[PDB]
Amino acid sequence: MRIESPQNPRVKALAALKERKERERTGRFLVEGRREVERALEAGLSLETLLLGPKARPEDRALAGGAEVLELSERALARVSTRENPAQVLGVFRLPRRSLAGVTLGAAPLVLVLLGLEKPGNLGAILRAADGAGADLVLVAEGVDLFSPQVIRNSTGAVFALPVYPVAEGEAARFLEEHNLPLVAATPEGERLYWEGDYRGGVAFLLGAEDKGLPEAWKRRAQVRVRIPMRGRADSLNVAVTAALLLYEALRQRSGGAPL
Amino acid sequence: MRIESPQNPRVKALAALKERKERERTGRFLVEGRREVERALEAGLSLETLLLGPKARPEDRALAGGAEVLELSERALARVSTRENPAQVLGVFRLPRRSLAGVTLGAAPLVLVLLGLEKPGNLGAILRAADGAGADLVLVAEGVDLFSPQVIRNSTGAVFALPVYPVAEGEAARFLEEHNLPLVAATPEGERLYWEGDYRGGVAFLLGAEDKGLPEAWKRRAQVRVRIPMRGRADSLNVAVTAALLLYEALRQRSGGAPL
Ligand SMILES: CSC[C@H]1O[C@@H](n2cnc3c(N)ncnc32)[C@H](O)[C@@H]1O
Ligand SMILES: CSC[C@H]1O[C@@H](n2cnc3c(N)ncnc32)[C@H](O)[C@@H]1O
Ligand SMILES: [Cl-]
Ligand SMILES: [Cl-]
Ligand SMILES: [Cl-]
Ligand SMILES: [Cl-]
Ligand SMILES: [Cl-]
Repeated sequence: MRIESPQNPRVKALAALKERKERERTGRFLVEGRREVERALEAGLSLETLLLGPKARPEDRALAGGAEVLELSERALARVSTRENPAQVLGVFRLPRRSLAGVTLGAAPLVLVLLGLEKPGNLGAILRAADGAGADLVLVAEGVDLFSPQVIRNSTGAVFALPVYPVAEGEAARFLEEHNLPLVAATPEGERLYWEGDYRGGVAFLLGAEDKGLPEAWKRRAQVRVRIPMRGRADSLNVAVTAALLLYEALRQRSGGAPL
Repeated sequence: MRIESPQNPRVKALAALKERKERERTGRFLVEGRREVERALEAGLSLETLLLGPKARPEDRALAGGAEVLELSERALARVSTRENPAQVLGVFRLPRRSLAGVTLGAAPLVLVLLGLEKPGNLGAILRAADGAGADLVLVAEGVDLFSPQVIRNSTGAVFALPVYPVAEGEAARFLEEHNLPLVAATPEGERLYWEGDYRGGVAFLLGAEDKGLPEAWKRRAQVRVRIPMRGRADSLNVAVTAALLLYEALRQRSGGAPL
């Protein structure tokens, strides 16, 4: 009924999911935290195993929906957790099958295109901003991991309900072309202030990665290049901050505000 | 001169500066990174010792301005550095004697008031945005360390480029009153959208910390409470993201934009 040893074969296997290689091998991933488990369930992900720590609430067990439930000791729980302070509720979920083929957009979508691999921390924060501003689609680089403990924790589970898709650059470009999305490249030296863009119709914002920045080919194909002004001698802002600024400017305009 | 061994007593002394207690004891702090050293120098901070790694460039030596110059070996640099990949330019600066009493504001200041201690490394991010948006003053919590390797790195040196003062709540409240500054409280349930505030005149934005939010008395005292809309399931954004959105909304209005 209650797994006590951190050396239990079941506990070692659960702790193994901390590695992306193991998640890919098993086709499963661990969602740590009551709120994140709630979000995965509500997003429709399939719960395989519910994990309950010594201080779990009675309601937590009722989340199982017929999945296997495991009670863990503090020691066993600490082994499985990626937190300094382990959550009392965790769930092992099945990796989902999703693609862009199932995406349908309206006449004026709000789209974010994240090019390159971002520093850890940035994707989760971007996803939080996209959730807040109500982006209709987020494209990320192929091979970006949407199921790491890091992105689950840093997005506070926002990753699960958001329309976010890792896609190869060529297919991303074709998808945007096929849906006739105006591309707006965000770059520190862009010729237009970002407030002067018109985001009341469909827009796809293009953002580069913290180091290399936006690839020259993407900058050129965009119809507009916009900058966020920097009044100090700082070069650039963090990419997640930039994403939030762009998304909420679009929301301002869509809420009745005029472009500058 | 050249310092080769990690065991050289100067290297141990330089490495000791990683601790706040030692910075306080010596009246000195280390600034790592060419950009960060540039900002510290441009802020008028006193450079006592310039540190150059094996791959420093000729212009770096000319930053010294009469300060002692030490050429560190790779291994000596590794011990002094707080980074995985050490910077090639670092500087030991004198801790400045600053008081909020010496601050003078103009007719239309943009002020940020950060109440309570924040998570690492929210402050650094906030200061990057404040630098970018042209904030005139940032008030932070009483115990806050503005000279840690962490805040220097996370702010990319913006902590030097802005007036930032750690103050108790009472001192912040007195300062704001005596400058007769309109207080705008940012809170997820604020009665107005943040775009609806008028920030074309002097304004101080109030932001609370993650775990608490704003003290009720501060919220009540504010001229207006404003929300950033959240269109998804998440209730709140990260405090640093919120600060950037507020600051750049103020800049938008000061750049010709109208309140929504
Ligand atoms: C080099 S930082 C990574 C990306 O963030 C975006 N970014 C950072 N700062 C700004 C800025 N001031 N204006 C527009 N985009 C920015 C750009 O898309 C960049 O490629
Ligand atoms: C980090 S979440 C808590 C703090 O960030 C600010 N904050 C976070 N989200 C919002 C929001 N949607 N609207 C206004 N302020 C917010 C508020 O000032 C709060 O004190
Ligand atoms: Cl609850
Ligand atoms: Cl992340
Ligand atoms: Cl243009
Ligand atoms: Cl340079
Ligand atoms: Cl910080």
